[PDB]
Amino acid sequence: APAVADKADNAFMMICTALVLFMTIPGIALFYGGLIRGKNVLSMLTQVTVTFALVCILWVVYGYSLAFGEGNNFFGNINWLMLKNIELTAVMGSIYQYIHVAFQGSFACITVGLIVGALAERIRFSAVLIFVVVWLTLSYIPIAHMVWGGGLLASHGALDFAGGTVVHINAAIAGLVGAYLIGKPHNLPMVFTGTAILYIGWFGFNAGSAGTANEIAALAFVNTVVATAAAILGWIFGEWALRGKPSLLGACSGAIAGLVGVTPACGYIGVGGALIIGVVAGLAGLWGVTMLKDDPCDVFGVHGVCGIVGCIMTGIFAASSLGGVGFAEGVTMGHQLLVQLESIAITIVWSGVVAFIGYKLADLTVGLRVPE
Amino acid sequence: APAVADKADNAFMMICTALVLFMTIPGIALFYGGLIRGKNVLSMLTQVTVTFALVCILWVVYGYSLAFGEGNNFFGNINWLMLKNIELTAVMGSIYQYIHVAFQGSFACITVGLIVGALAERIRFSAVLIFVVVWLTLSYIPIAHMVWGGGLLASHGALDFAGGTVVHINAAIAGLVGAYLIGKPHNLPMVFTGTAILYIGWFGFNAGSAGTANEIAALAFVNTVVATAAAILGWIFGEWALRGKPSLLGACSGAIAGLVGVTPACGYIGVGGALIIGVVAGLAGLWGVTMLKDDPCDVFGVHGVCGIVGCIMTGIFAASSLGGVGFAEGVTMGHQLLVQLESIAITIVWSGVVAFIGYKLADLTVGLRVPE
Amino acid sequence: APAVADKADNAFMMICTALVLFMTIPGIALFYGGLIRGKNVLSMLTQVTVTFALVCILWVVYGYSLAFGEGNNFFGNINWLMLKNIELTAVMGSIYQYIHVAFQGSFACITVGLIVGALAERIRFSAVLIFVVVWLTLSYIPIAHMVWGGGLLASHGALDFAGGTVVHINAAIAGLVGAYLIGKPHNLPMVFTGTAILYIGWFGFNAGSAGTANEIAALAFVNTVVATAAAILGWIFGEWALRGKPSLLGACSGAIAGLVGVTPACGYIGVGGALIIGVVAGLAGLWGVTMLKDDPCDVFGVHGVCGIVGCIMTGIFAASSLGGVGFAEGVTMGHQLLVQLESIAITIVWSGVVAFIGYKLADLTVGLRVPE
Ligand SMILES: CCCCCCCCCCCC[N+](C)(C)[O-]
Ligand SMILES: CCCCCCCCCCCC[N+](C)(C)[O-]
Ligand SMILES: CCCCCCCCCCCC[N+](C)(C)[O-]
Ligand SMILES: [N]
Ligand SMILES: [N]
Ligand SMILES: [N]
Ligand SMILES: [N]
Ligand SMILES: [N]
Ligand SMILES: [N]
Ligand SMILES: [Xe]
Ligand SMILES: [Xe]
Ligand SMILES: [Xe]
Ligand SMILES: [Xe]
Ligand SMILES: [Xe]
Ligand SMILES: [Xe]
Ligand SMILES: [Xe]
Ligand SMILES: [Xe]
Ligand SMILES: [Xe]
Ligand SMILES: [Xe]
Ligand SMILES: [Xe]
Ligand SMILES: [Xe]
Ligand SMILES: [Xe]
Ligand SMILES: [Xe]
Ligand SMILES: [Xe]
Ligand SMILES: [Xe]
Ligand SMILES: [Xe]
Ligand SMILES: [Xe]
Ligand SMILES: [Xe]
Ligand SMILES: [Xe]
Ligand SMILES: [Xe]
Ligand SMILES: [Xe]
Repeated sequence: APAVADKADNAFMMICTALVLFMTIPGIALFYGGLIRGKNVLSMLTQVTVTFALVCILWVVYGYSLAFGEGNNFFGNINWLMLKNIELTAVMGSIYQYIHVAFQGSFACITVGLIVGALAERIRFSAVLIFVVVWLTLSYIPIAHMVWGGGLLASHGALDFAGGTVVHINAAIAGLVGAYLIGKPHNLPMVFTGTAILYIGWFGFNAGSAGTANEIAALAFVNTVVATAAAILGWIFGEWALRGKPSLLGACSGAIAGLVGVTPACGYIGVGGALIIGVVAGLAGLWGVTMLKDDPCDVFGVHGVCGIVGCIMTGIFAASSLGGVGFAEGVTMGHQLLVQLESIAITIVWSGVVAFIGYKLADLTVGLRVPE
Repeated sequence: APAVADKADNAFMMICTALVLFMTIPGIALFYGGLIRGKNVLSMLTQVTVTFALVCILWVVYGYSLAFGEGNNFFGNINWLMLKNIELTAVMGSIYQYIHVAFQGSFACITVGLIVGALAERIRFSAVLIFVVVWLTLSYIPIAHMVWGGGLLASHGALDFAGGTVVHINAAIAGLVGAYLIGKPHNLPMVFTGTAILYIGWFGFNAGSAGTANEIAALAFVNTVVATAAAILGWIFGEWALRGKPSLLGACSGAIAGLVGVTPACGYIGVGGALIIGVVAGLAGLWGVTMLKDDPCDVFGVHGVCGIVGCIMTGIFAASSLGGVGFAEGVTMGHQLLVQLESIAITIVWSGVVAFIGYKLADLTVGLRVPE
Repeated sequence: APAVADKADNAFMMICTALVLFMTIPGIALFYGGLIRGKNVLSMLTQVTVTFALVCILWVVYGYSLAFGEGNNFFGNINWLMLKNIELTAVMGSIYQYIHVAFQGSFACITVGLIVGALAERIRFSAVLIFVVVWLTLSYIPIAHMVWGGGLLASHGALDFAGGTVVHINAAIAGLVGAYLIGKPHNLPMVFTGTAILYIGWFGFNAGSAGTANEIAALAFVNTVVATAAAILGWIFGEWALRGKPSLLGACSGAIAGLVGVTPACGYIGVGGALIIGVVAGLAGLWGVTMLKDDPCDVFGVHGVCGIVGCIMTGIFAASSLGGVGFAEGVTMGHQLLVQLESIAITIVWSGVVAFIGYKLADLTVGLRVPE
C-alpha cells in the first residue's frame, strides 16, 4: 500500500536538483556579473552567495513546511519545521521526500538569485537580507503553495509545469518594484558563460519538474531544446531587422526568453507548440527590452514579459488538437485561458504588494539606498 | 511484446544529453574563445550560439527523420517531420524515443560547433548559416545514417562507438576545406576552462552512446578517463622532448587528442587498449599540429588525425585477445581493419565534397570572406 | 546468489563520478587560479592538469588494486593490476565494479589537485611529479584502504562518509609539510567560479558516497545543502564582526569550510546536526585562516581544521538522539569519539611522514625549489 521510492527517479531528481543549484551558483551570478559595472561585481557576487545561503536555511527551517505542507489555499503549516516528522524513508510521488525538499528548495534559490543579482548594485546589503526574508516568506512560499502545493491556483486547474508564475513572473515583479523604489556590459564572454550555465541547468529545472524520468520528462527536455533554439532565432531575426545585425547579448537574451516562455508549458505542449512559443517569446522579449525600457538589468523585460506569454500560451498549446497532452476533463481552451490569466494577475499583485512591504520594511530599518 | 522504457536508462540518457549540449554551450565556444584574436571573440560566440539554435531546429524539423528513419543505405525518410508519427511513449532500445532524438541531436550540435567555432573568424555570418544548412543536411545526416542509422557502413560492420567518423573526421574535413577556401592564444585560462567542460561533457558523449547504464557504459566511462590521461602524458612527454618544456596549451590539446582517439573505441576496447590508444593519439596529435602545419585553429591537426588513428586502432583493440569485447562472429582483425579504413575514406570524401558545395553555394549567394 | 547491478545505481554513480572529476577539472584549478599571482597561473594549471593525468593512470595500473583489494589492515594487493581479473560484469555493492574504480579514482584526483594547486607556485615541476607518485602510493592509497577498503580504521568502526580523513585532512597535512619545506587574489570572479564548481561537484562527492540512489544519498544531499549554507552564514557573520564587513573571498571560504566539515558526516547526521556542523566549521575555518596564519593558499586553514572538526562532530551527531542514523550496536558516543580522534591522529602522522619522504626524495633527485 505505502508508496515505494523508485531509485531511477531518486537518481534523476537528485541530479536535476544539482543542475538547478548550478543555475544560481554560478549561473545567474556570472550572467549579471558581465552585465553590471565592473566596480560592483564583487559586491553583487557576495550578495548572491550570501542570500543563496540564507534561502537554503530558511527553506529547511520552515519554508518547505509552509509551501508544501497541507494547510489552506494560501499556505501550508509548520508541522515540518527543520523537516521534523518527515521520516528519512518517507516517499513523495516516486522519490524520497528529502529529495523533493531539495529540488523545491533549489527553485526558491534561483528565484531569489534573479532578484538579488539584478538589484545588488543599488540596494544596501543589510536591506537585501531583510527583503529576502520578507519576500521569500510572504510571496515565494504562498505562491508556491497556491500553484504546486495544492492551494488556490492548483485547485482551479492552473497549468504551470516548472514555474512561469512561481519563479519568473514572481521575481520579475519583485525586481520592478525594487527598481522603481531605488532609482554597456563590460564582460560579454562572462554573460555568455552564465547564459550557457543557466541553459544546461534549466534541463534539470524543466525536466525534473516531472518528478520522474518518464515520457513527460522527455517531452519537457525536447521542448526545452526547441523553444530555446527558436527564441534565439526569433530574437536574432528581430535584431537583424531592427538594428541591422545580431549581437551576442541579443543571442543570449533570446535563449533566456525561450527558456522562460517554455517553463510553464514544457510538460504540456507538443514540439510544434514549443517552436511557436519560442519564436513568440524571443520576439516579445526583444520588444519588452526595447519598448518597455523601471527595469534593473531587464528583469521584467524578459522574465516578466516572456513569463506572461508562456503562461498564456500554455493555455492554448496544451490542447490535444495542437499536439499538447490535453486539457483536463471538462475543460475547454477558453476556460483554461481564463484560469491562466487569473493566475498571472494574482501572481503580479501578490508579488508586487509583498515586495513593496519588503523594501519598505528594509528602508525603515536600515535604509535601502547603498550608503556613502 | 512491445519494448518498455527503463526509467534508469531514461534518466541516464537525458543527463548524458545535457552533458553533450554542455560541450557546445559553453564548452567549445570557450575553447575557441581563448584561441582566436580578442577582437573576434564576440562574433565567434554569436555564430556558435546562433548556428547551435539553427541545428536544434533543423534536427527536429527533418534531421532526425532523415538520419534515423528507415530509408536506404544513405539516408532515412521524411515520415518523422517535426517528430510526427512518433508517439510520446514510443520506445527505442530501452529509452523513450524522444530522448534518443535529443541525445542524437546534441551530437549534431557539437559537430557543427567544432566547425563554426574554428572558422567564424574568417567567414561571413550569412555564409556560415548557408554552409551549416547544406553540410548538416547533406553530410552530417547521411553519414550519421550510414554509421548509426542502419545504413551503408553499419551494414558492413563498421565499429564506431561514439563518432570518430560521424563527428570528428566529418567536421575536421569540413574545417580544412573551409580554411583552404578562406585563407598566440590571448586567454589560455579560458582555453583550459573550455577544455575542461569538453572533458566532463564527453563522459555523457562516450558513455551515453551505450544507450543504457550498463557495463558497456561503465567500460566506455573508464576508457575515457584512461585514454584522456594517457594522451595528456603522451603529448606532454613529446613536448618536453621536442620543445624542452610542457605548456598548458599542449596539455589541453593532449586531452582533446585522447578524447577524440577513444571516441570510436571506448565501448569496444579494454583498459589496456585505451591506455595505448591514448598515448598514440596524444603523440599523433602533437605530430599533426607540428608537421601538418590549411588548419583553422587546428581542427584536423587533432580531430582529423586522432579521429583516423582511433578509428583504425578500434579495428585492432576490439579483439578479445587484446582485452576488447570481441569482433563480431566470422570477422577477423584483418577484415575489420579494412572496414575501418573504408569507413574513414568514405567519410573524408563525402564530407569534403559536401563541404566544398556548401562553401561554394554560400560564396555565390552572399560571399564567403567576411566583408569590409 | 551473485549480486546483480541496479541500472539506477549505475547511472547515478557514473554521473556522480563525472561531478567529482568536475571538481578537479576545472574546479580546483580555477579556485587556485584566482588566488595566486597572475604570473604563476599558467604553470599551476599545467601542473594540475598533468598531475591529474598521472593520478588517473597510476590508479588503474595499481592504485585501485592496492587501495580496495583485500590484503591487510594497511594496503590491499596487486591482483587487480590494470584491472585484470575484474570481469566487466563484476558487481560491487549494487553497481558494476568498473564504476567503483572510476568513482574512487576521482577522489584520488581531487585530493592531489588540492595539494598541487596550492604548491605549484613554489615547487619544481619534475619534483611535483615525484612527490605525487610517492604520496599517492604510500599515503592516499593506504589511508583509503584503512578507511574505505576494510583496513585498520574501518575495522574499529571509524565514521567517515565521504573522506574527512582520506581526502581533506590527508591533503591538508601534505600541503603544510610542503609549505614548511618550501618557504591579494587577482581574479576573485575566477575564485568564485571555481568555488561554485567545487560546490556542484561536491553533491556527486557526498551523495555518491552512498553507492546507491537511496535515502542515505538523499540525506547526504540535503545535509550538503544545509551545512554549506550555514558555514557561509557563520563565516560571514564572523567576518562582519571581526572585520566590519563581509567579503567575497570570505563567502567562498565559508562555503568550502561547510563542504569540508560535512564531508565525513553527511550520510550519518540529521539536518539539525548539519546546520550546527556548518556553523561551527565556518567559524573554525575563519579562525583557522586568521590565527593559524606555514599555509600555502590556506590548505590546512580550511581543509585541515574543518576536516578535523567535521570528523570529531561526526562522532557526536551520528547519535540517534541528535537526529543521526545511530551509532553501530554496542557503541557509545564516548567510544565513537575516541575512534574518530584516533583516526584523525593516524591520518595526520601518516600523511605528514609520507609527505616529508616525498618532498625529500624529490629534493635529492631534482631539487624542490622552482629553478632560476
Ligand atoms: C477552442 C474552443 C474554446 C472555447 C471555450 C468556450 C467556453 C469558455 C469561454 C471563456 C472565455 C474565453 N477566454 C479566453 C476569454 O477566457
Ligand atoms: C589477427 C589476424 C587477422 C588476419 C585476418 C586475415 C584475413 C583478412 C585480411 C584482410 C587484409 C588486412 N588489412 C588489415 C590490410 O585489411
Ligand atoms: C552520550 C554518552 C557517551 C559516553 C560513553 C561512555 C563510555 C566511553 C567513554 C570513552 C571516553 C570518552 N571520549 C570522548 C574522551 O573518548
Ligand atoms: N532563471
Ligand atoms: N537571466
Ligand atoms: N568535440
Ligand atoms: N577542440
Ligand atoms: N575539495
Ligand atoms: N578549496
Ligand atoms: Xe541519473
Ligand atoms: Xe535543502
Ligand atoms: Xe535546495
Ligand atoms: Xe547561450
Ligand atoms: Xe536533465
Ligand atoms: Xe543556448
Ligand atoms: Xe499559470
Ligand atoms: Xe554540469
Ligand atoms: Xe531536440
Ligand atoms: Xe538536442
Ligand atoms: Xe583539461
Ligand atoms: Xe556520464
Ligand atoms: Xe582533462
Ligand atoms: Xe569507422
Ligand atoms: Xe550532471
Ligand atoms: Xe579510472
Ligand atoms: Xe577516475
Ligand atoms: Xe565555468
Ligand atoms: Xe560559492
Ligand atoms: Xe548528485
Ligand atoms: Xe555555494
Ligand atoms: Xe574519522
